[PDB]
Amino acid sequence: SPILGYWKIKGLVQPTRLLLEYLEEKYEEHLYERDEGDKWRNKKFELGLEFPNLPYYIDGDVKLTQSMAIIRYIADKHNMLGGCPKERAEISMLEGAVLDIRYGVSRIAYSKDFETLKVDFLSKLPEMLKMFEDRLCHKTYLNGDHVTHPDFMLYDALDVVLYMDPMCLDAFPKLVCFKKRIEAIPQIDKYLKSSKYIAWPLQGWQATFGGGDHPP
Amino acid sequence: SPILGYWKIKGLVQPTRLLLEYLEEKYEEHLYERDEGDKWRNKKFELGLEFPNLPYYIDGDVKLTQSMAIIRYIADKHNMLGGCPKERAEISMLEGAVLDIRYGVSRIAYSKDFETLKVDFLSKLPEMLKMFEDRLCHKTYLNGDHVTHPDFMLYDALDVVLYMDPMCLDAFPKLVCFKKRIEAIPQIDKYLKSSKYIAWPLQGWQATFGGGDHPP
Repeated sequence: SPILGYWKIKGLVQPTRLLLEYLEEKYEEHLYERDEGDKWRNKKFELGLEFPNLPYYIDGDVKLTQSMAIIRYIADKHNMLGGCPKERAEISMLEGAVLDIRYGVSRIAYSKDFETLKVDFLSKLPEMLKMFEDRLCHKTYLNGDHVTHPDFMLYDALDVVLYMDPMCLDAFPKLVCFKKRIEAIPQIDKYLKSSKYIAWPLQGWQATFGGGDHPP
Repeated sequence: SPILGYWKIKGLVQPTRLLLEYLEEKYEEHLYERDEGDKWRNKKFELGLEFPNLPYYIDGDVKLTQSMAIIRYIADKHNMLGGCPKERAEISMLEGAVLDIRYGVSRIAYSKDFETLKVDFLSKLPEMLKMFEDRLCHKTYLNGDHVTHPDFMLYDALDVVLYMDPMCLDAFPKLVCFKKRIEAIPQIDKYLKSSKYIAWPLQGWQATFGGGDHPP
């Protein structure tokens, strides 16, 4: 059975978790507590990973690393990456555009001067969010009436930037609906209420923002 | 004839440029000089891109942005991303690990505190390069006997980390090789010697590392 290894935190894997519940696929999680970093440094080179790292996916003669390939994989198995070249780049482009947000957040999340940085960030956030609203205009999801993995990716971003600035989505009623809509999906809804859900932390614990054991 | 738009620097599009030249695929470039940041903002939105940004690829209403979605597209348009979930995900994992090196460079390159940050990057670098030296054991190119896009990514990364530290590869002669090998491919080699080759800068002209109009 599938194995998904990562820190007991949202981070770089949340989308993959949410995409997994959607496909109601069975998988076993391997999470590393805040103080268990040695446990990782021990097994790190004893898993058969050609590029050791976190997260890692292992479900047979396949042992992956890199949150994208891992997720791109889970989806590619259920033919969710696109039927033709063009479309597959459309979804890879959504993939990218979302990361510039989610990663844009972790560039300044561990910095001690996170407060001074967040300004320019949230200053440029509107423009980015705007593109998605446009994309979502006349679509149930980023790619149409069918849930694509970048959706859980965008969903993850949104939720993260709401903790940073809960007002950022007021200017975008559409993105707020999107989020609600995603949460509506039966599987998703059972996850967010299930005991496997990981509401916090967002980033690793040592992080200024989104770090720490309990939300601020 | 397709169009590739970007700054006249190696930056995020070098791999892609190689690939294109590798498949002798014809195309034209829209090169933005150092002092043309306006000309871009002038056309940023009059191109019909759903996520205005750089670099951009455009041909018959195939409008793309995000260096990864782009490169993968050219690759996919030639059946080079993989023949199945497993080999496709393997190629994505290579993508990831290569960026974890190429990007590592750029995130500490624009900092004014570069000269002391590179020190901690170069210390970690070995462990990263190593993984690639292994992958290249009993293989001609990553992922096999046939050239893939991640091979052009690692090549750019290599070429860039050698400027930062001329001796980073001495402990990995297998990479020094892989690099000469790529440069040996007739199309590639003919390119590097061509006028279309952008030798410098590596990053945005403003960058501390690999910036400036000419290399030091």
